[PDB]
Amino acid sequence: QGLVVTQLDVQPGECVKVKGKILSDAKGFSVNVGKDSSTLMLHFNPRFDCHGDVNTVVCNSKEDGTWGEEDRKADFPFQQGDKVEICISFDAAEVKVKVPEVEFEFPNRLGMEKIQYLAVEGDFKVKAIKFS
Amino acid sequence: QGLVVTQLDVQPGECVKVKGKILSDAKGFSVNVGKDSSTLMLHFNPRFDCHGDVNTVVCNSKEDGTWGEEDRKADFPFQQGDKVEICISFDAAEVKVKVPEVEFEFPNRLGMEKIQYLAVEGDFKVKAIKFS
Repeated sequence: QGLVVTQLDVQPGECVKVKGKILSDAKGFSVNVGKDSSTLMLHFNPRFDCHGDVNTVVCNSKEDGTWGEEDRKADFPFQQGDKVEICISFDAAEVKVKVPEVEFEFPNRLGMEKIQYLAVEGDFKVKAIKFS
Repeated sequence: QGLVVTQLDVQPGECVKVKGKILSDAKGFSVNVGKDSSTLMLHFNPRFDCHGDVNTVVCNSKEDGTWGEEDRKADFPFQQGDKVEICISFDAAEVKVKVPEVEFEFPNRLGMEKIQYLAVEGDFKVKAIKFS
C-alpha cells in the first residue's frame, strides 16, 4: 500500500495512528508527515535491508526538497510479516513515534505547528488510519 | 473537517470504511469516491437542511467537472451528533453504501474499475478510515 493524505490539520496533542502489515519480504517502509512531499517534519524509515542498512530505523526531515542530517536509531522492534500500529504525535520541540515496544523521538527541526500531509510508502500494507 | 486520500488502488470487492461523527448542528456532509475531484464515481451527500433539501440523501456522479443527474434516495437513517461508519464497495455495475440502518445502491455510470480518490467534506469529523 502507499497512499497520501492531505487537507489535514493535526495539531499538537492529537494522535495519528497508522495500522498495517509489514510485507513478508519488506526491504523497508516509510511514514512521512509534514506540510507536503517537499517539506516533511519526519521521515520514519525502518530498513530491513535497504541501501546497505540492515534492520535500522532512519529518521530525517526534509525542507524545500532537501534531506536533513540522518538520525539512526539503535532499536528495531520490527519484523517482516508483522502487523503493527504506529502512533504519531508532536509538539513544538519534537515528534514522537510509538510502537508497542519502543518510543522513538525526533526533534521538530522545522518548528512546524500542524501536520497537513501524511504518506505511507514502501513495503507496508495500510489497513487503517485513525485520528485521536 | 474534510480530508483527501489519493494514490489508492481500491479494486471491486474491496471495502472502504469511513467512521466518524456527524456534528450536532450539521446541515450536511459528503463522501466522494472516484478518480479525482472532477471525476467521481459517487458523491454520497446526506443533507439535513442543505440546498433546500431537508433530511435527504442525494447521490450523483461527476465527469470532467460536470455533475450527472441527481438521485434522491427514499431513506434517511442519519441524525445530527450521530456516530457512524459508512462502508463503500463497488463493481463494474454498481456502487454500494452500507449504513447500519440502510444500504444504498447507485449504478456505476462511468464504468470505473478502481478508486484512486476519496474525500470527506462538510459537517463530519473523521475518526478512522479502514480498508477491508
